[PDB]
Amino acid sequence: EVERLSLKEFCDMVAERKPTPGGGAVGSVVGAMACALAEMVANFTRKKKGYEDVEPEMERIVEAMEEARLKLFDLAKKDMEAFEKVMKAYKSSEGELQNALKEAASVPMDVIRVMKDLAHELEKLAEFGNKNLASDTLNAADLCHAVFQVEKVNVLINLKEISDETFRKNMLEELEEQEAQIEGCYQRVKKMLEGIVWSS
Amino acid sequence: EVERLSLKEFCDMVAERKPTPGGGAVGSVVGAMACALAEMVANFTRKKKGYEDVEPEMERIVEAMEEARLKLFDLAKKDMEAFEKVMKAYKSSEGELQNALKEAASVPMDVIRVMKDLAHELEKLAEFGNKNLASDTLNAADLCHAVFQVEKVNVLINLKEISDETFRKNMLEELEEQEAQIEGCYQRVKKMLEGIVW
Repeated sequence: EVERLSLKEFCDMVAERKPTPGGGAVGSVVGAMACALAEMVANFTRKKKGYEDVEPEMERIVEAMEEARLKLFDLAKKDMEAFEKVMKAYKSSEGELQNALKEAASVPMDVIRVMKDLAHELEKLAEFGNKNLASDTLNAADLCHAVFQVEKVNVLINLKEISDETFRKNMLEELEEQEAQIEGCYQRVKKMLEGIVWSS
Repeated sequence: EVERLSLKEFCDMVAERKPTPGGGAVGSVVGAMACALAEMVANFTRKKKGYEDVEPEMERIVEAMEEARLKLFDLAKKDMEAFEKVMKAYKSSEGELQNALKEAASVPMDVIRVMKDLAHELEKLAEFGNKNLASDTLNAADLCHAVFQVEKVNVLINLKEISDETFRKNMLEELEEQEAQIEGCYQRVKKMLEGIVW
């Protein structure tokens, strides 16, 4: 579905006077690209002398980043579907709407979980990955973090419409935790890698 | 060229054991998508009652965001070309290499300047744009900011290799200005829009 879109196409659609692909969707797509950088760094670390005792770990990441893209591309589709379903219920019962709102809120939540995974891998890559691609790792950390920010906003815009208090308190809780994991990894990756910007 | 690639394609290539599309290139693509959000918000503000006296301004942003994307997609291509040229010069003269390094460092610098433009528009949209699309504006700002961070790294990784001091002090100087303009807009956009979250 979504991956088969060209970059110009996907953009034009975001740009369009339609609400179909919104921020959340874009976030997933960005996340997917961030996973690709992590995959690149992992690839450039396997089959490399000096990094052979972390090769098991590198092939493991490659495989995870492959699977994360598939998830993220799926979550972009869901985000657009979820939005249709909510909008196509603003005028139906409060039973159906409340439930649609829940599903919709779950989508960015899920994107964030993938981001939590990406962050943890970027931490492993910062530390054990190929030193000459630190830039690409850092780049991926910066995008990772933004995606998290994007999706957090999308999680909260949805929550505020949901009347079920416990569902809100829960999701908010999960959000809080994913945030901490992601911030932590992010800051560590930045701290570990900031020097590449001046040291050759 | 680049825009005609599918999302799966572009990704697979980043992921691939090749250095052709690197962070810098991703950054541009991301920036392009961020520009598209800004466009979306602008579109959803024109032809809207209550916002008619900012319509001239909204159509102006739509146009600018359209042109930004063309720039960004070009800069993505350049980044890959600039990297090839640099690598295919590691082993040639220090004349050729130094010059290749400068060109290469200009690419993300240029992407940054686009981001600076994006930031300024996001400031306009946060203020005058359609209130129910604030989320999209904010999302774009966060991406904008990240792209700047992506590209700054790529500007500096190149500079550090460039022996020409004045070129370095200049670039660094520009970089700091663009950073400040981007930060300022960013913070302002956040400050103005953070409240939509509750």
